[PDB]
Amino acid sequence: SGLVPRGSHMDNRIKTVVILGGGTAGWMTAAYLGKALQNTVKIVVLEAPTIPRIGVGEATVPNLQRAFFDYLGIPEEEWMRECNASYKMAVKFINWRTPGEGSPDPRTLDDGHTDTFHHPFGLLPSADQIPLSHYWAAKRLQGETDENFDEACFADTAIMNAKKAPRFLDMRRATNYAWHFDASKVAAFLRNFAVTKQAVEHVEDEMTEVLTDERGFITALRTKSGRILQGDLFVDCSGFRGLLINKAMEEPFIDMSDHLLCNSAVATAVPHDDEKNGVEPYTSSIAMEAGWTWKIPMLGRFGSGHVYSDHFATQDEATLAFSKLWGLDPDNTEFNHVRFRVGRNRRAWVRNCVSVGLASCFVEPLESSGIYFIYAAIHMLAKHFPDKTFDKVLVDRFNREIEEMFDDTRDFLQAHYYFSPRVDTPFWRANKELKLADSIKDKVETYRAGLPVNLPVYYGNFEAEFRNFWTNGSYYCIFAGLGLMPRNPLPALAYKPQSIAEAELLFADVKRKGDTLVESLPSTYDLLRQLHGAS
Amino acid sequence: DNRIKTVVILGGGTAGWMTAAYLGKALQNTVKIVVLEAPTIPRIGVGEATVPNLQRAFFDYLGIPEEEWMRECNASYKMAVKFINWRTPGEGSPDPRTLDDGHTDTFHHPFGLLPSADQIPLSHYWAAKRLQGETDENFDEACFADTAIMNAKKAPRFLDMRRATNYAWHFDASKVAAFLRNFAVTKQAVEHVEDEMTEVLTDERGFITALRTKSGRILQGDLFVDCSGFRGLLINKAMEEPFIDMSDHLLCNSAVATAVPHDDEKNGVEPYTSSIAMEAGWTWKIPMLGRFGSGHVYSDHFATQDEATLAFSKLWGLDPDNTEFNHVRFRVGRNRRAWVRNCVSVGLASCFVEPLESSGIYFIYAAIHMLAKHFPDKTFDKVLVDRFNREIEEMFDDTRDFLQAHYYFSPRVDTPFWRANKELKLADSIKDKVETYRAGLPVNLPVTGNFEAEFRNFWTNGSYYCIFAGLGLMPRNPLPALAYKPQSIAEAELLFADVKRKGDTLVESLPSTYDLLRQLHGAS
Ligand SMILES: Cc1cc2nc3c(=O)[nH]c(=O)nc-3n(C[C@H](O)[C@H](O)[C@H](O)COP(=O)(O)OP(=O)(O)OC[C@H]3O[C@@H](n4cnc5c(N)ncnc54)[C@H](O)[C@@H]3O)c2cc1C
Ligand SMILES: Nc1ncnc2c1ncn2[C@@H]1O[C@H](COP(=O)(O)O)[C@@H](O)[C@H]1O
Repeated sequence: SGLVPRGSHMDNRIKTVVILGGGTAGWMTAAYLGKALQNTVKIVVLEAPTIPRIGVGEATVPNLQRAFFDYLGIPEEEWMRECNASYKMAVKFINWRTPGEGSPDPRTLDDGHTDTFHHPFGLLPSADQIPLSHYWAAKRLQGETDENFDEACFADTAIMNAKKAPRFLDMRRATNYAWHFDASKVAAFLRNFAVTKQAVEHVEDEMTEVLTDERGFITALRTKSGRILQGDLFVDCSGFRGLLINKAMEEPFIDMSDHLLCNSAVATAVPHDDEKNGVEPYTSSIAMEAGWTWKIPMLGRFGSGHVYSDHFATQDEATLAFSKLWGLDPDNTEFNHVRFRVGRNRRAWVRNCVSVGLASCFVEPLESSGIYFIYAAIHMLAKHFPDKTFDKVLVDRFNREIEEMFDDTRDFLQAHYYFSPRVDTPFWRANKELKLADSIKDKVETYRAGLPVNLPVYYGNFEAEFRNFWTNGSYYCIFAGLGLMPRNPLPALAYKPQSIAEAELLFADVKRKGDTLVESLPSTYDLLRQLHGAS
Repeated sequence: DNRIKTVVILGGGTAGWMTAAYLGKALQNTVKIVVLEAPTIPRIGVGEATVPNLQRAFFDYLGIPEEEWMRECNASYKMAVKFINWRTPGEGSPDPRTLDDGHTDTFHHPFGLLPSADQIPLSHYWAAKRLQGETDENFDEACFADTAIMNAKKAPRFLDMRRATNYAWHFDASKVAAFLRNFAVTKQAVEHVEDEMTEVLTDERGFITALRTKSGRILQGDLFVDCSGFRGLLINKAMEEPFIDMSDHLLCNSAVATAVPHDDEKNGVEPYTSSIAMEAGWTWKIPMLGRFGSGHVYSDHFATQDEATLAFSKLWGLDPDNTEFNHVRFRVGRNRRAWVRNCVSVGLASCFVEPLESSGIYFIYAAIHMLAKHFPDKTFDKVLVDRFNREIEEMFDDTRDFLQAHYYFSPRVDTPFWRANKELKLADSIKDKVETYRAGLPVNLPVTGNFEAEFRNFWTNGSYYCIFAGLGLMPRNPLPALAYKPQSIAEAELLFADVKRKGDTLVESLPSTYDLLRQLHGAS
């Protein structure tokens, strides 16, 4: 019945981790595992210079510093300075409610206001344990305000309208934000960090064969040059082709193109006159006839790309509309054309093969969840990091975290499409026939009764976030943005005169703060120039 | 105006007056609240224990400072449940038996937060050493300063009333009910009707419209809260909502209880609830100034009332016939639905488990919190009702499963009761958590209001380690990540030394619980 200590070592650890791929997923994995495993494991990154990375992935969500760069011990300003980073206070939705061609300029709604709505990262304040969203919704439904949700509930909206920064020049925080950054530069930065600070071995070669033992565990990757890179654990960061998880380990990908329709992008970088126009401290999502277009500003240039369904537009149609949007020469612009899959691996980790980044789960880039899926998956791999016994429970629990995180974001993205009121194109009409997951259906039913959807709540904190990342405030942004309202106000508010009065002060606070900050904050342009030392 | 105009609460006691006080506060004089409570004078001296969120989730909403309510119900401090003789055979004793290693058969379930190193809780660094042969120390002693404090009977606050540790409360239930009744009536304009309900009036849609009283008064209402206790006069009897008997999860179904005068001068006051294993259940000890509440919780399938009574008496050396005993037969389980139509059940009327981890009051204020969140209008939106019910089910089943683990993993085989616990099917949720635990992974890492979210997964990693590791269930192997983390292991060694030192530092400088209570209660 007594505890029996396990033998005097006998070392049963993983000795070598091989990472296939040198995109952001590859080098993020290499940097983080390098930090996590304290020089007890050899880490090798195998990447083919000859096979281009996806060349996109430039907007983020606000937990990137807390969940990833903080673990590496890299302060915010330091990495920002190496990847021409900028500030993202929101995704701003343009022309999602009105029909017609793609235009960067908002059309006019029937109410006279521009067809824009923001999804900011600011926390919503509460009165009497009820978020400001609900007091707004009550007023809107009771015919007591005409005001838009984003305008009433976040000072951030005013700040973004004026293109001011989320920090003062003394670098005091004015609001919550996430980042824009140059994806190529981030990767190079993390590669240099991994190689020079975390002892990672960088092999520049192309995998041509995955070698397995009799039990079907990977033992090595054979390369075109004739190398055999032996390893105990393999991380598939090969991108969409999923060379280890899908091809060698034969793990099915779960196609969820019945949930979300976009599957293609045409992308480019657009030089930009920041002196003239300033810099928008937000990502724009510009609705198109057969999808949408991102705009991701940084100093000197904006990343842009038209995400579309190739069932509803050809590459040429897409490229034409994308080119017209910015006045690009279609014969003279350098376009990156990509096909993406939508869904997840049945299991993200099988045998000794862990998928991370585009080789694992993906939804379209509309709320910038790709990089988030990488560092969340990496965090979870470190937490469930195996030895050579590969305990099936570690594997299972990792897989369950990936599933939950994926499902949580998929729900949120489904909300963007299924409640669009556009019916002008086959694409917008097909988004009203989506296969809706039970869990988003349940959330909509909760929202429609006037109740909060996932009220908000430190590593225990940020990691729990992965299972329920998109909170009440974000759901209000998108539902209320698109025009979906509760059937009626939250009934409890009808009994709470004092609480309603309290929220009136919160509403007045949003106005006052917005006004103060628009006056006092620097332009995004001026703050970037200070930060990056271009002045 | 489709709002609720009148809420009628059937029953007083803690459930009724907690509901009245909180809804009084929540509804801002926009609703008439009535409590219908049978005179039933003879309220005794019933010790009850709680969990740490009582102040933040309940009294803070009412605007009542901790010390104010404590001074009105002879409250004391609970830093843990201490489990005595849960691992060794024989008759009850207040004194712990010796395990084979020479340690007392004691283990604590404190409310302290476990520190972490490198995003890994201390529990896991302890488990690794324990499994690897490198420490003989018990989890509670290694990982909580609180254990040293409780062993010395020191208080969770300094005399200046600054905090040393997390804690919950002991209190006299009758007195808290009186305090709350006075608050509800005098400050929140609740009406106290002292009468017996004789009839529940319902319409053809099965909605309650009024309660008729013995005096002849008809109490019309729009929403009815059933705080009538185990009889569930509204939810079960009038609405015919079925009760789900969960005696296939937990065997205890009865209690015999008394209040025991205590010599605080001689013995000090323990800042914890004791859970003292018996042949056919367990006995609680809930100290307050001058007396401890005590109750033998038992299965009447394994002991008769008389047998339990005698064993209870023997435990404390009481004269059976010269002792005032309260006997109760419990209902263990929950309603199929807590809220049906315009009837919301709260307290024993809704759900119940034995007080092994002090769940009773928690289920009340969680339900109240959720009713005010989901508070309806006269349309009774079925979504509001459904979401309430979901919260209740999940909160209840979660606690029921935590409790089942206390019994399922006891190594005792000495009596039919202790063998019978291991013949029950282990709940699915605990099967899952045990599997997670046995791989060396954390179980429900803590998140720190959405102290609201606390209700859905209330018991966190520290609490599962306390019960599993306390009873002798260990992980199969250390967390594998630890073998790759020499620097983190070194960091955790500093944390273990930190715990030992807090223990010594605090034990030296804290007041006795007795001395702190005498100051708090203004004894002279
Ligand atoms: C259009 C689009 C827009 C997106 N926008 C965003 C956004 O705004 N925000 C966000 O957070 N995420 C976004 N994402 C997701 C994001 O791009 C990715 O998560 C991120 O770039 C990581 O990609 P990856 O490293 O998994 O794959 P890739 O960049 O495809 O890299 C794969 C690597 O595998 C290597 N490889 C392949 N085969 C071999 C072989 N045989 N031998 C050796 N090496 C090999 C390749 O050479 C390459 O180095 C977007 C995705 C798409 C498609
Ligand atoms: N028929 C009744 N009329 C009024 N109050 C009642 C009735 N039955 C029980 N109660 C009350 O419900 C509360 C809880 O009851 P119990 O838990 O059975 O002591 C007490 O305040 C009882 O007096």
